[PDB]
Amino acid sequence: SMPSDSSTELTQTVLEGESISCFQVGGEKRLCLPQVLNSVLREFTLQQINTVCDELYIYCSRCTSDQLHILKVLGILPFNAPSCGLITLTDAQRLCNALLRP
Repeated sequence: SMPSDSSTELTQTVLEGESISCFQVGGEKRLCLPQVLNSVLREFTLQQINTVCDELYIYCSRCTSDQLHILKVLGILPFNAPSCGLITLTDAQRLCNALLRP
């Protein structure tokens, strides 16, 4: 099958030596934002993370209710989680570039 055939297949991809969970949405791998923020970019404040995102025009979006629930059953998010952001692989890599290697 093609990657675009489903947006509900949880896959994993490497980011800064970290294995981040992902869905394919609108033709791009999109990473579970909480994993990127609270693990890969934990050594930077949310104020600074958001400042960089505004600067580099990082387009963050929210998971569907289907995607939210899959992330819970497959053990990535706590079941109480009301929502989850997604970041494209390409935006995650260039966000990481800006913060970890200025």
